[PDB]
Amino acid sequence: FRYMPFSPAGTPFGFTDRRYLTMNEVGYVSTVKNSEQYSITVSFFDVGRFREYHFEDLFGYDLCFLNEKGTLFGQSKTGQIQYRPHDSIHSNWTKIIPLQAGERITSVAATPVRVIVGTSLGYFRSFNQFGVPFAVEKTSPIVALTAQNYRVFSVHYSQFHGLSYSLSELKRYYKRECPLPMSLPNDANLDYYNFNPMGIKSLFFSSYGDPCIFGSDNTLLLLSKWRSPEESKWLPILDSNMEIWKMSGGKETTDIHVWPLALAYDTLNCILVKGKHIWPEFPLPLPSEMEIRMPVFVKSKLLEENKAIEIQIPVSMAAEEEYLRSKVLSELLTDTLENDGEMYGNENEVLAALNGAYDKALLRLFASACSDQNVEKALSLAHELKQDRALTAAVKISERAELPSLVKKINNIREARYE
Amino acid sequence: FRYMPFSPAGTPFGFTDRRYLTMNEVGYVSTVKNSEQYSITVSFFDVGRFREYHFEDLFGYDLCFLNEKGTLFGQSKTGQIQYRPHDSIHSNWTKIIPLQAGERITSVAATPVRVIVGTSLGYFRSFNQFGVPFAVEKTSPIVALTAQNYRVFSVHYSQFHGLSYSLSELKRYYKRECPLPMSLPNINSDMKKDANLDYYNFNPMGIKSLFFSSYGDPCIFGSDNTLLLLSKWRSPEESKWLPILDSNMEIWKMSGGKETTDIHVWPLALAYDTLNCILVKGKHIWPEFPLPLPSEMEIRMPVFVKSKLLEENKAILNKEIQIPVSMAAEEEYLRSKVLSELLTDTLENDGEMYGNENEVLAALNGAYDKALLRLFASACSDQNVEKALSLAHELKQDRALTAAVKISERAELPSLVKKINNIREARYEQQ
Amino acid sequence: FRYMPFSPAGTPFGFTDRRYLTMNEVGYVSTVKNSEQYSITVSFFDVGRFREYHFEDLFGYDLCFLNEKGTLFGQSKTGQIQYRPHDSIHSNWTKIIPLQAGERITSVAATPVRVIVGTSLGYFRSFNQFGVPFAVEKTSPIVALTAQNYRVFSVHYSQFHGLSYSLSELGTSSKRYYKRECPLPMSLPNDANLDYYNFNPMGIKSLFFSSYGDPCIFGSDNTLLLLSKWRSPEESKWLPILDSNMEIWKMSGGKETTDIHVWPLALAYDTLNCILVKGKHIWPEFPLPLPSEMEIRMPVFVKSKLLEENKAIEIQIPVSMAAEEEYLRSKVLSELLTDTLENDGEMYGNENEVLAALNGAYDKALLRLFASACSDQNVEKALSLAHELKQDRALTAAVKISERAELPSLVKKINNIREARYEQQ
Repeated sequence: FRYMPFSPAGTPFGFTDRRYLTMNEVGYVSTVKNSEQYSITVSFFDVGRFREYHFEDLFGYDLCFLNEKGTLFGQSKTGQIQYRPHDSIHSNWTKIIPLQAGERITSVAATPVRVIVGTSLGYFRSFNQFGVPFAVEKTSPIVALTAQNYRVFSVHYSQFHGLSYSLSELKRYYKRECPLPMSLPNDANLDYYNFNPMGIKSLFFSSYGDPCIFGSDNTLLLLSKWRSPEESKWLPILDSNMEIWKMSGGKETTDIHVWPLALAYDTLNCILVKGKHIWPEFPLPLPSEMEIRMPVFVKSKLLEENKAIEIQIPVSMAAEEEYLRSKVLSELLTDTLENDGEMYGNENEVLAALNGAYDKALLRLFASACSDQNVEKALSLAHELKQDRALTAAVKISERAELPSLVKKINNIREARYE
Repeated sequence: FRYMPFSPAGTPFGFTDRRYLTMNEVGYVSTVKNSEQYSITVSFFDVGRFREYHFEDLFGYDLCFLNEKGTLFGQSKTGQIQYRPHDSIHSNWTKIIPLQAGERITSVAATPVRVIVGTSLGYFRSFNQFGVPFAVEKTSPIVALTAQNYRVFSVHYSQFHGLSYSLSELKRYYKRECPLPMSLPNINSDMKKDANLDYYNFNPMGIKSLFFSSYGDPCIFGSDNTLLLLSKWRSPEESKWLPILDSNMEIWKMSGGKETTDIHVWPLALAYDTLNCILVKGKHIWPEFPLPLPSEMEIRMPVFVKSKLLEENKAILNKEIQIPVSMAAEEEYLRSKVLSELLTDTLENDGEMYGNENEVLAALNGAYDKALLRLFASACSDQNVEKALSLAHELKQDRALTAAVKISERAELPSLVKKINNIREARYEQQ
Repeated sequence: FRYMPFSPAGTPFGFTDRRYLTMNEVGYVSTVKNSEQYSITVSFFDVGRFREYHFEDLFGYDLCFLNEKGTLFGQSKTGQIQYRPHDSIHSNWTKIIPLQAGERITSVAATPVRVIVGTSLGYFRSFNQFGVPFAVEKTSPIVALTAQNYRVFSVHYSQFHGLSYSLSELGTSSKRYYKRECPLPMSLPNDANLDYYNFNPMGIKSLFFSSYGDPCIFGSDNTLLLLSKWRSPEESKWLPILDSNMEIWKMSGGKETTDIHVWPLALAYDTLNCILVKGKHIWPEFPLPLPSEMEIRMPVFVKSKLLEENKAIEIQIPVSMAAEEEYLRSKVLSELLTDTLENDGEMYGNENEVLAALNGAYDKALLRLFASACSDQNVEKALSLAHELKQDRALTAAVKISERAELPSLVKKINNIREARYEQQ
């Protein structure tokens, strides 16, 4: 098995002389073949805060990581890394990572306080933002790295360890090489899978500090309850293939692809790649937005319904999605608030609006249940309502449906909830 | 590797037109090929309590789970499931599970409060008993599922994840994809010429069945025909898998020390210390129509050496395999030790469930002390003082310590008597 | 994949008639082909405390474990084990481990209260020191075992489970299970040494607890791994603390030798007790030379850079470059010793002084690094190094170095650290 140098949202050269070293919400880094050298260009999306620049690479950096404070570069074969702070007030530094025969740097990342290097032999080397060595650990061979502030999210693979992930903050490991439930891959894109065998398109922390990964199955995975070792769970919160299928009107397209950049609360910042290649090429299009959706849609049922004719989605199928999505986001946001506090200023209102949408979707499900003479299923749905005003609304729907026992029982719920 | 639809104690079609979808202590579900459709029959062992029924299957359900409240059916390719309550007062419901290209349902299970679906892509979908979605999780590819009340026991396999299991209660995960110490089948040249090859094509993992015991402890039964039980699962750091029944070994002892290849065990459930099963006779290891009457196999710890058992059962006969009391006591001590720990944990956490647990536990701890005393007597009979004293420290009841003293006196070991009395004095004082 | 009987620092027969069953800090056990039987010799390094003895082996023991209380022997095919207490007051006992067809005993170990057996089918069988069966468990196949006092360090492997380890402490009056089959970040192997890799497929040369009770392993990559913070489940980490290949390369003057090899016996604080094997074989042979010593070194050096520096100037290492290794090594050892003291207390009588001297070497290395930072007018990098200083007198010296380097802002900021720490007392 060959360990290849990984960087978030990086693209292959292909048949061109240029490619993207890395991409995210901050910007993107490109390198161009220039004879015996390379031409690196660091670009940003917010031109008001940052100033795009260029320089010549004499080493051939194939590793890169970009944040709001600086840019980190690495050469997987020689072991040379270089950190370049955005503000020239702070000076650049270059270091050489010790490598045994056959050992390659597989992934690098950087925070305002840490610089991290992982190798194919499972060496984990950390530094501060100035290049001072702080630790040298032995882990399962690292294949992917991301970091946000003090949190570090690593992915490991070996034929003797399997596919795992680790999550650490400043040292403390919430997760130590726990199994990672990401799907692995099974053509014009042959160049990509030689470039990224794992098929990890990108990985990152969300805007609220939750670990996310986006693999070859084009599904956004989010780790919930990562603060609770026994309550942790990976959530599929966006099947990008399905949503595109619904956008395109139910046709099997092979010209639209998603390239993940970041997750902002409920919206995936991405690049819509159009063509035969699944990876974006120069020039880079304008960043798009894709709202997350729980994988509760059935393609077959969607085909049955949409025979007469965007794909139209049934109220109950849509109510289930909105119910689950609100439930998921509510738990995450509540955890973030109770542990890390308000971060952007509107969380209490966002959470409030969230619990409202949670109840509306449930009532839609409650109505269909009553509309199907299903008494027991309706009562079960009633118990899942949060606000007392929602239980009140449930009674009104229950009265119109000629279900007296339901009305009593829902009122009995109000009796218990009063206490 | 092909992910195949799994169901507890399910059997393959083979070259016949009928098979069992699933089996347990409640009953068994069979399906028969009927032209372009299937004929499903749900049968029960307690004919007084439940009503056997039939219906025609137009979808081709290859997944099934059976409990005391209802029956769950699943179609691995279309993603269609159907829950059928035993009492017609409660209505049936059918749902279609979202499936990606190539994704198959690999296992389903149901409790009075939960309905669970697992797929080959590692999607884990849970519902209430009425079909209301509660959660959608991503895990390692699921190959087997079982559930009891709010607890869920899943088995996972991938060539990139290995063989693992999870234990959860609804949310909380006592165990998250921890290694599962279960043997996998060995499909070599002899197995490819074997008559039971159809079973391992139908169930690659060789998991014959898995279930929670009557006291709520996770059990699994694989191709090595050994019942495995997860002890101390409530304490994440103290958990351990216990081989509590080598069915190959026990049949070997029943048969008088001979290697039979015509008797096979088909696991249904575990009730305290007794494995509810079907004794299959023939060349096939899976039960066939008509289904024989359920048997009962008592659990035994695998601590015996086949050669040693032969020597002893030869000496006894010239003076089933007969086992010397002192030798058998080692197995009896360990089995009682194991069952006592399990039951004590069950009581302290979940209380009496059937009403007699405290009496069962009392009788259990009694057999525990008796076996220890037999080992203690053998130690004393060999002038092994240190070994005898070590056994004494493992005694539970104070009256057992007293009996140990008499054995020490009859064996004329006075120093032993003093130390054993100091144990009683020390334990008396600690109260 | 073939499971093979493992014992710590055990060697293969090769083309000779003798080999070592196991070697550790206590002594070594050897077996010699004696016609149709074997001649086992149990030897000790402390000839004053223990008594070397011999006996004839009619069973063909290929498994062995030696501690301060007794010697454990095992036959992987018949399943026969025998525990031999060093003090003849306690009688020997022999047991036969139940084995299915093809099942082999893969590893054994012993504590003062337990005798442990692991098999290739993943069976785990324990006994007390007198032969009373205590447990029969099913685990991931155990391939290596070591023990110190009441602590047990196991290694597991299967093609369906991967490479893992477990750490437990079952004492006289307390149970504690620190690690249960967590992933083990050890490297696996990929000729004259062919006899050894058929003898030890995993390539685990040896594994053991350090003299202070920390788990160590030494694999085919000849790098000593040490488990730090193993008492804290969320803080645990494996540390590469000795690349023996790298250190030999530095001893030999930067040349790639293929005739000098390390055979690990134990870890004493900061020193690896080992046998320096010279020749084509990587394993020691009879008769055994005198044990050597190898001081641990953090793998933070680049071969190319070391050569350039030693040409511009054994390999000579610049003070500013060597300080990084010394800083990290002291940092690592300090954390370990601090953990050991707070939990298990003083063990040998000099620990409080060792720790003090350790924190002193820690501060010196930082100050030398701090000087280099000042020497490059790098204020922020220098200030960051200052925050890592322990002693207030070290902060005082840092000010002095900051003054001499004409970095006034640095002097001001470092004083604020001293000021803040003064009130926070």
